[PDB]
Order: sequence, then structure tokens, then C-alpha cells
Amino acid sequence: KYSIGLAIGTNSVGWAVITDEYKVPSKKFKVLGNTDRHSIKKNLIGALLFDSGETAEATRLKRTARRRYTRRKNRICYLQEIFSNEMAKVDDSFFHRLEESFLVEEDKKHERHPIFGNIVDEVAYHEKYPTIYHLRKKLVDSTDKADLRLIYLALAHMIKFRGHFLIEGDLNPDNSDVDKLFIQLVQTYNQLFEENPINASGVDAKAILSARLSKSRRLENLIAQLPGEKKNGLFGNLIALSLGLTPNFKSNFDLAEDTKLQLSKDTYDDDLDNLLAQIGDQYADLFLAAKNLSDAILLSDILRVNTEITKAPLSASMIKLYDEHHQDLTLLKALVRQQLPEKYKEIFFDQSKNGYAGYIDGGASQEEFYKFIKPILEKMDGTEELLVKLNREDLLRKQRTFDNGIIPHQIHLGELHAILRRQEDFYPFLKDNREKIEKILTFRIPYYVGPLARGNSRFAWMTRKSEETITPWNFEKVVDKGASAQSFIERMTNFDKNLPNEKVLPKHSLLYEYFTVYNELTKVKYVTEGMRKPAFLSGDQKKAIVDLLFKTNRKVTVKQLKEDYFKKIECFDSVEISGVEDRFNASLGTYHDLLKIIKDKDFLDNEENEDILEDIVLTLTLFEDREMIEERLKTYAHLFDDKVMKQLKRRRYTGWGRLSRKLINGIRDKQSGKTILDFLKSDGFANRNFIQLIHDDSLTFKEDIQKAQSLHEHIANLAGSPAIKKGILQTVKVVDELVKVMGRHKPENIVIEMARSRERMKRIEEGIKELGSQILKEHPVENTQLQNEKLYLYYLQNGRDMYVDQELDINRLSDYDVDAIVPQSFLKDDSIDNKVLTRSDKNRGKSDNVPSEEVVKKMKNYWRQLLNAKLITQRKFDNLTKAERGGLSELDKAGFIKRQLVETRQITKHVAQILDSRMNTKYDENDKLIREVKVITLKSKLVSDFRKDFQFYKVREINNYHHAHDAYLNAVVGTALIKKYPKLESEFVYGKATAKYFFYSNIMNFFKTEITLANGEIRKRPLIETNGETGEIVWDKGRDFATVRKVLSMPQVNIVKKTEVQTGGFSKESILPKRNSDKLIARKKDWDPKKYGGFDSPTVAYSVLVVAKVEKGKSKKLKSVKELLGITIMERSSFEKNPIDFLEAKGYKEVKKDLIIKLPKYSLFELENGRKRMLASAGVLQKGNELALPSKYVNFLYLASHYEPEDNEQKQLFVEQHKHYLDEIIEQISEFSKRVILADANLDKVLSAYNKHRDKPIREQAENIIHLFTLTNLGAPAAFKYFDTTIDRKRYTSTKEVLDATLIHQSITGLYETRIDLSQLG
RNA sequence: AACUCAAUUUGUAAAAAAGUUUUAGAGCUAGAAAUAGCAAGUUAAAAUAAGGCUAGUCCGUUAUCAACUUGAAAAAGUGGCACCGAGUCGGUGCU
DNA sequence: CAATACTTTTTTTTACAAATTGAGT
DNA sequence: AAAAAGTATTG
Repeated sequence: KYSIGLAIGTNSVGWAVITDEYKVPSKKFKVLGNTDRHSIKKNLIGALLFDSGETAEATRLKRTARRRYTRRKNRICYLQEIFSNEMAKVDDSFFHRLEESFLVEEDKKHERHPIFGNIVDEVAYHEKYPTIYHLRKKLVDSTDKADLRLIYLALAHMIKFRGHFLIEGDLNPDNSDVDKLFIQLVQTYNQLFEENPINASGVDAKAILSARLSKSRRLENLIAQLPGEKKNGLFGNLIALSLGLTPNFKSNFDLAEDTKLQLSKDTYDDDLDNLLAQIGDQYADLFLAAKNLSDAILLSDILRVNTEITKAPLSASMIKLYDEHHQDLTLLKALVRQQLPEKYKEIFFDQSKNGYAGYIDGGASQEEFYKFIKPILEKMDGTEELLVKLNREDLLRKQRTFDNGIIPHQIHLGELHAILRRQEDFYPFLKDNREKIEKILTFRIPYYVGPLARGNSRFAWMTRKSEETITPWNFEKVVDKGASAQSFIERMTNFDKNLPNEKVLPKHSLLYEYFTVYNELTKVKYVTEGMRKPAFLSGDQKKAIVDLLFKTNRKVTVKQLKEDYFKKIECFDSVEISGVEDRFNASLGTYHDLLKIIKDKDFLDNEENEDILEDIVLTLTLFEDREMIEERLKTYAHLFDDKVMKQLKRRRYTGWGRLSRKLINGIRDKQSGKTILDFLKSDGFANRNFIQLIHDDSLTFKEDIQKAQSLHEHIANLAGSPAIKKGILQTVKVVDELVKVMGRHKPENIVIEMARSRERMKRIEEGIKELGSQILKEHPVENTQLQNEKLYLYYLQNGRDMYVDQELDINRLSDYDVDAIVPQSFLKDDSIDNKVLTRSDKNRGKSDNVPSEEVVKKMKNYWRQLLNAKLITQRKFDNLTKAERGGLSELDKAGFIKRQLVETRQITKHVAQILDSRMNTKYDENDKLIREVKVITLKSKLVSDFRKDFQFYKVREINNYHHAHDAYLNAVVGTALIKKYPKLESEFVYGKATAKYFFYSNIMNFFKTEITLANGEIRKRPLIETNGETGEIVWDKGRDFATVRKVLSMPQVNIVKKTEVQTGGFSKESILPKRNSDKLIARKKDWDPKKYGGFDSPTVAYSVLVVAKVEKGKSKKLKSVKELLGITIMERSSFEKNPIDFLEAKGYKEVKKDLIIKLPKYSLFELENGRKRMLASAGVLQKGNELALPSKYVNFLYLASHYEPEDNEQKQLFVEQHKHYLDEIIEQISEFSKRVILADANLDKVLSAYNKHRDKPIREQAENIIHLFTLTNLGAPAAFKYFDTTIDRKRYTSTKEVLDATLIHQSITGLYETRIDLSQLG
């Protein structure tokens, strides 16, 4: 008879076995291998360590980008294949040269100049066209014939870097002058508003709309020059459209629902046509001149510099940059020499220096270039004209930059389209493909169709209409984009928990909505004067109410039910209704939705079209792309008016239900034949409902449901971090093994415990914009300073107090307080979501609750604004104002303190279910569950407090035993608590308010001896705690506080580190230049790294013990070796397939194939004096020993560090009473390090530094000594400091020593071993 | 168990702009030579996990892994119990 | 050999679905 | 976003 405690985490799983005496047993264990010892003694406690589980994100993020690389590639293959035939007549080496452009002349198979094929014709090209964009403007403006190759260059360049698809629609070239397109709008506006014109006299539109300012600010600045017009006015909203915003036109026109417009969405066309069909085509000429403005503002929002009107504005802009870059560089050189010859070298030559040299040829960010060279131009004279060019980031611009991420594909297209429109007259195959080429640029695989696979992709759901190779041209005629677009969602959508072979309906199916109504209705009761007992509605009554009421009103009110039905129908003058209040919660909203559209109640009420409407709601719910919806609904084009169909593809539904069709109106009960909904429609006078129906054993619903229906697969399908799913998984195999260790005897209780900058910038940046506070200019900052909690809050609260309507001075934050909104006396939540910054934390009101109602009633409006700017959360807002909604009641304050001891978390409940399911597998006569084992769930408060309450302090930095100590105490506290209060097996095991408050507040008291309650009393519970009902003793406070104190002193604890073959990337991702080292890896087969460069630092999958021979010396004679060889992730599959051929290829002769031992990372070797080492790779090691530091030093270290009740003296005096423990600890460390660490060089720097600080206060040494365990911590040598004396790490950089050592194959608990002497090989 | 709202986490797809690496952008004068003085510099092609077979405008970095026997694989199978004590586990007795 | 010091890919957008928690009902 | 292995140069 025993029990198991488990402590579950991301990088650890602690475990312990205890007896009814709260003791941890020990056992002899058979030892395997070639060693002498065939047995060993171990304690049935321990832990398990492992590296964290990883999200499938980076893996995906790479993959997603591989497909982009494998498609931009084909965009060229498509383009080259076209030019191919007519290109041959000019140069049958051209495309072949572009391929081998990368190879060195010594390996090129054609002339070394790529574009033309001599050098005098090529050099002249680079002089006429210093940049590609020169060739772009030329191939557009000029009319003369052009060289076909020049053309492929300009075209592919636009295709290889096509720009983004965040804008929908065509952009018109001719739309270019802001100042004029604006004026033609005012004139167009004035045409309809002759009564109220707009005097745009002297309004610099080009200054206000094209400035490098926020879209909103440009609007506010533009309206500010129009005295009379409002921001959310029509013209206001119209400019808001031009600037790229999404305004609302409800108020301007007195409409019903909100009508929004965005010129970038695909809906603007149809969303405008829905508006003009509501205000009149008189305004069509308005929303167009507004668009032409957007098309001119986009450009000014794209070009860094302004320029002459052309047909290639982008390509012309960069020319104006190159020309300026050229212009301003000629100046600087000559400018610098004439005033700073002491530098010209370092600037224009030294690539190591972040000057103009390292700018171009080194790797100097545009930022790093300015940051360095700015004070120079400040020193000299005549540079001021260039300081401007710097501070707007227009000084020596490269053309291929990071800011070019804004360029939409439309800009590029208008140039690619132009070039074709020039040379198609000269080259006729162009005109034949002018569409075919532009399609390549504009084509883009929709997100909802997915990979263009053909059965070999587990990421694919696409359905092929044809069979042939998909191309950008036949995509519509080969891909059923639609049947695939529906698969896209149907994959992720859920199933019916009661019918796990049935998909669930959309949230707005008429069937679900009917089903809701009857389910609510079948529970209404009525009675009036003349009735013996309140009655139930019958089938005939319900069908009436749905017809007369629900299909006539969206919301059905009780007042309606009485005077519209019982009065006007059943002739009841008076009646009393039971089973519903105020109004019904249910509605047929989708029915009224359609009735307001198709305007034919006869068609809707007609039972024949039941299948149709659901498909309409499905199509509406299932898709999001208007083109994909109009396609799916044009099957009902012959059925509804075109005006209807138009207003039909504009309705949207979001949601997926929990229920299927086959459930409610599909399955039937056996002897009745009625469906569930049929039952809801009528059920004699039982009027049962859903929950009552799926359960009545009286009916054939229960059995047929419960007639429906791996391990690691079962866990990966849980919800939660993959890290915890790893720890959750390894938890079972531990329990499954420990059960075996205990002779297949299932335990009785299994206690478990589960452990609990850039982003901050935009958060504030956004919120401040919504409020227009110049606080940013008033107080600029940097995203690495927003870690200062207080400072982060000043900007969240926009510099004002959160409890008092007055401001805060940023300079005085140290004085200001950070108050818990809901106090940590109830739930702990040091998080921004439950904290504010106030000058005095006393202005919140009473400290025993939530901010007082006098605060809410004064600061609510400010808080509301903080929510409209997303500067607080609705949660935070909810708690800030709880007072006016009743505050935290004394009943509320009981759950907060109850939830400190009860695992509310779901993932934790799932583990308990899995364990309870694996243990309890026996069934009795009446088909009930036989519960051999009780699975207990605890929160980490129980033990974290238990330690502090009884001097069992934990210092994590000493070792990894403390994981195992926690799993122990969890078994202790968990079992003892169920023994004492067995009535709480409902809140802890799987299967007047102030009473609850003082109960859960004082539940763990029974361990304590002297109970001191804050209302002045001493109450001593006895020495032995016993159960009231059962006679079992549960806690002898004489023995069991030493039973535990001894267990935590045990020096042998099974610490096991999971042996893990390393997966992932091949090496470091950095591509390195050519150097002559055998360590570079070929980027491509035929790419000698010594010539082209390559990769470096490969990651090792595992190592192998390779006992073989090598050709030593000139005589090619064999010398026996016992080397340790590293298998890199890339080399892996090649090795496993045939290892002997793999090894001999490395110079390994006469390989003993039988002694190739696979050594994963963290493989464990033991050597002399019990020193243990772990493997990190073929030639690096890690420490493999734990320090069983005695307990008295632990608590002393804890207390001497935490020098922060009146029982603190006994604790605080003990410190200065046992100060000699210091030098004793330093000897505890040393005499250990000298034995298993072997950092003699570093150990000096510790003994030299501890001594040097002996004078320092007892606490300051207490702390900095905890740091010393870094020298002794299991794992990899890390760096650490003592006071301010850094101690860099000593690394074990040769694994040669473990080859004559002893290999330790550890079970998951480290109990079952297998010991291999690697000296007996060879 | 419902509903509403909001936040978090996980998982999939579609896109863009960088970055790096070789090559192409004839460097000129002087000096035997290293070295000096000048000139220039912004762009492009190509690769972007080696690569794989099932040959797709697809797949290639997540999850899972002690040893041994058995298996394609998933996975199954394999190691006695009590007491005393404790510096990483010893010692003792029993079948 | 041991000591020492340097390096290690990045940024942005669109679209969907599921739990899960936490506060209102 | 650091841990810590890979790499190189120096004692």
C-alpha cells in the first residue's frame, strides 16, 4: 500500500513514492551490462529533466517561405520559357549565362559577362544604366526599339520582386496631381451642395495630404483649414476615404446599419453600389473623384522623393535618389578632405568602421551609418543642407532597401504593362502574351485553396477539377476553388460530441434556431383563474406561438405572449406565465434576416425550401471572399430577383455550433420514431427538453450516443503549450513504470501539481493616437525602457492618475505606487491586467476590496476613454468598476481564496482523467466504475506555503532535487488532506459565506500546533490529528515533521536527464565567405566552399563509438583507435542507411560493426571517484553530478538571503547565530568541485573572492554565495559573478576521457540501469 | 450546460521587403617589389537548409527516442521482499 | 594541450479554425 | 532571447 506524488513542469517531472507512514521506501535493483555490480540500492523518489518542447511555428514559418522561394523561381521559369524561342535568334547563351552567373570564370561554361557576352558592350550598359531602374524608365518613355535581352531584365526584375497584394483594384496612372485632383473634388462636391459650398481658397492640399504624417493627422490638419466642416462630416469622411481610412456614412445620410468603405478592399465596389442604391446615383461622380485622390496619395505615400510626371514614377524616383546620392557624395568627399583629412581613410576605406565604406561594402545599417557620421557633418561647415537629408532619412539612399516593403504590385504592373505596350510593335510575341505575362505578376494562390499538391502533402486540401499541371492561366479551369475553399474551413471545423461522425451546423442554421426556441418554449408554464395546477404548453400551442409570434417578431416578449396569444386566441382575460422572464432569450433571427431580404414569407415558411436556406446560411457562414460567395449562390440566381441576390451576397454569418442535423431532426427513438426536435415540438405532457432527452434511459437516445465511439496521439490533441504536453506525456510513462517497480500493485492516490518591448511599443503608440496626446513628443522613449513597470504604466494611463483626476510628473515615479486593482490578498496577479500607477495607493479607498464607488463615479469616463484606445482591457475595466456593480461581495471574496487551493485549469483536469482512466479499469455488476485509485490535484500554493510554514525552504539554485522534493510533499499534503476532510473528495479528486471563507483560509491549520488568529486568540490543536468520522490517524506532529525532514535530507535522489537525439536545422543559418577550412559545408553539390563559400557549425544528431583502425604514417599501417565520431543532422540518413560504407569513407578501416554504440545527447558516463559526465556533442561534455548539500545550510541560505510576523527574530537571530555556516558551505562547495568539477583555475577565483568579501554584510555574502552553485550545477559550465568579480566558465572540451569510462543506460526513473564498461572494447 | 463580450494560447495557408554568399559592373597612375598617392562606390543575375521521389508550381528544422529480446512500424515484453542505517547509496537477513 | 574571445538571420501583411480563461449575464 | 556549442587564435 503506497501512493505517488508528481510535480509537472515544462523542463522537469518530479516523482515520489510514499507509504502510509509518509515514508519513501527503497529497493535493491538488478544492474545490467558487463560490470561487476549486479545490484544497487536506490530510493523510490527522483525527478526527470529534459529540454523544452517547441511550437511547430518556426518549422512552419520556414516552410511557408520555402514555397515562396519555389514559386518566385517558377515566375522566372514561366517568363524565360516564353522568351526562349524568339530569344534564341539573338543569343543562345543568354539564359545559360544567367544560370552560371554565380560560378567563377574557372568553372563557367560560357563567357563571363552575363547580359551581352563581351565586355565593351557590357561596360557601356552599366554606364548608360547605373541601375536597373534607369533601364525601367527608358524602356517606358523612349519609343525606339529595344534589345530583347534588355527587356527580359526589366520584366523579370518586376516579376522577381513584384510587390504586395494588400491593395485591391487598379490604380490609375493618369492620377497624379494632388493639388488638382483635390480641386476637382471640391468642384464636384460643390456641384451637389451649391447651398453649402467649400471654400478651398488657399488650402495647400499637396502639403497636408502628401506629408509624411499619420493618415489621421493629415485629415485633422486638412479639416483644420476648412472653418465650418467637421471631422466626421461627409467631406471629412470623404477625405478620410482618400487618405486610406475606412469611414462610416451612416450619420451623414441618416441610414440604418453602419455603411463603411475602404478603397483597398474588394467590397468597396459592391459596398458602394449598396450605398448608391440607397442615396441615389447622383453621388456616383463624388465617390470617384475621391478614389482618383487615393490613387495620387498612394504614390506620394510610396515615393521618397517627388518628381516629374511620367509613366514610371517609382523607377523615376529611385533615379532621382541615385542622382542625389551621386550628387551629395561628390560633395561629401571633397567636403571632407578640405576640412578633415585626418579621417577620409577611415570613412571611405575602412569597412570595419561604420563609415561610407562599411556602409556599402561592409555591413553598416543605414542607421549605423548616420549614427556614426552625423557629428562629423555637425563639426564641418556647409553640411547643414545635408543634416536635413539625414534626419528625414534621405541621405545617400540605396535603392534596394527595407522601406521598399510598402510598394504594391500595382505600381510595378503599370511599368511592366507599359514596356509591353512599347515593344510589342517591334517584337510580336510580346503582344501575343501581354496578358499572359501580366498574369504571372498579378497571380497569387488564394490563402483558402492552399498548396497545389497532388496527394503527397499532409498540408493540402485542394481539389483538382482537371488533371493537368496547374498554371497561373488554367488555375480557374483546373482548380475547383470553392469546393476546395469549403474544404479549407471544414478541416478545422469541429464535430458533434454526441455524434462524432457528424459535422456541426453553422451558428445561424434555421434548424438550430428553431431547435433553440422549442427547447426554451417546452419549459414555459401557464395558469389562470379556473385551473387546478399550472400547465405545460402542448404541441398545438407551441406551433401557434412560433407562427403568430416568433416568425413575426425577432424578439418575443412576455407581454406579447399574454395579450397577443392567450388573450386574442385562447380568450384569457388574465393569465400567469412561469418559465420565462421579461422576454424570451431565443429568436429566429436568421429567418427574419432572410425575410427582410427575399421578402416572401410564403417561400420561407414553405417546408420545401428547408434544404435551400440552410445551404444559403452555410455558404454565407462558410466563406469570406465575395467572389467565392457570389459563385456559390448564382445557383439560386434563377430563383430570386437580381436586386435580392445582390443584397444576399452582402450578408455574412460567423460561427459554428455544437450540434449536427442527424442529432436533433435525424436520429429517432425506437418505439416512438420521433426525433429530438419532434419531441420538443410535442411530448404529451412530459414536455422534456434536450438535456432531459439525451439522458432518459427510457429512450433509445442515450444508448445510441454512448455507442459512439493511441496515447501520444491522444495527448498531442490536447489544448495547451507543447512544452506542457511533453511534461504531461513523460508523467504517464513514469507512473506506468513506478507501478511496475511496485510489483504491478496499483497505488491508492496519485497527487499531481502543474506549474504555472516591440509588442509594448505599438500598444502605447496605438492608444496615444486614439487620444491625440502629444505626450510622445512631450516625453519620447525607447522600447527597451518600457520594461520599467511604473514607466510602462505612466504611458498606459497617459500620464494621469487612475484614482485621482490630476496628472503625474514622470520624474517622481519612485514615490508613486503600483496598486493591485483586485488585491493579492484574494488572487495573485502581478500583471499589467490587474495593476495601475497612482500617486498614493491610499486613494483607491478601503484596501480590503476593489476601488470605492466614489472613485468609479469620478474616473469611469477617463477609464472608458482608456478602453476606446485599447490602453486597458475590458477585464481590467470590468474590475475597476466592480463597485457600482456591487463590488467584491463577501461571497466573491470566498471563491478568490477557494480558487487558491483548487485547480480550475482544464489541461490539469485532462491529466487527472488520463491517469484515472489508465488506473481504474475494472467494472462491477451494475456497470459502475470501480475506483481502485484516487487522483488528486493540488495548486502550488499548498506546498510553497507548507515549506515556509515549517522551515522546509527550497533554494532552486542548489540542485535539481527540489523538483523531487515537491512531488514528495505533494504526496504528503495531498494524501493527508483527503484523510482529514474526506468530504472534499468532490473538489480535489476525479469523479453564511464566511463559513467558506474562514474554512479555506484556515484549512491547512491542522498541521500547525499553536494557531494564532488575527482576532487575538491562542488555540492549540493537539499533537495527533485524527479524522472525525473514520478513526484513522492522519498526522502525528511529533514523528511526521521528522519523517519529512529526514526524506528531504536523503542524499541519493534519482536525477535523470532525458537522452534526446537532436533534431532541427542542419547548422547555423549564416552564409559565410570563401575561406580555406575543412569545416565549411557545401551550399550546393558542385559548389566548393573554398571557392564560393558555404555553411558552418553543423548541429550533431548523435555521436557513435567507433572502434576501428586508421592508416597511420607514410607506411599506410593500421593504428587501432577508439574515437568518438559525431553524426551531423545532415549526415544522419546517409549514415543509418549503410554505416560501414559511411565510416570507411572517412578513413575508418576494419570497423568492428558490432560495437557501434549510438550516443544521443546527454548520454551519461561515470568515471573515477563517482564523477559523472554528460555528452553535448562529439567533443564537448557537461557536468553530471548533483550536490547533496546538507539541509541546515539550505534553510540558512534561504533565511540569510530573505531578510525581509513577530516570529521573525527567532528566524532572523538564527542567521547571526549561525554565521559560521558560510565557511562551512564554501568547504561544502570546494571539496565537491575538487572532486567532480575540476575547475581548479576557477575555484581559486572563488576562494580568492569569498575571502576578499568576508567583511561584507552577512546577507550580501549569503546571496552571492547562491551564485557559486553555477560552478556546481548539473549541466553546462555557465558564467556567474560573486560580487563584481566575473568568473568565466571552464568548459570540458574533450570527450576522449569517457572512452575508457562507464556508460550508464538509465530507465525513465533512473531505477532500472544498464552499465557498460567502455574499457572492455578494443 | 447555454448565451454575450474581450483577451490569451495552439494549429494551417497565402503574400511582400530585407540580409548574406560567388560572379558581373576593364580601376588609373607611379615603384622591381611590398607600398604609396588619386579615382570610383547606390545596381544585377543566381542560391537561400545538402537535397529527396511520389515528380507535384509537391515534400525537407514541430511532435515522438534509455538498454535488451521481438516487430515494417505503432508498440508490446524484460529486473524478488523485508528490516536497520546514509555524502549520491551502503550493510544485513529471507526464498 | 589549456585558456581566451567571437559569433550565432530579420521584418512586415492578409485570411481562417480550435481551446481556454475571465468577466458580464 | 538568451544558452552553449562550434570555431578560431593564442599561451
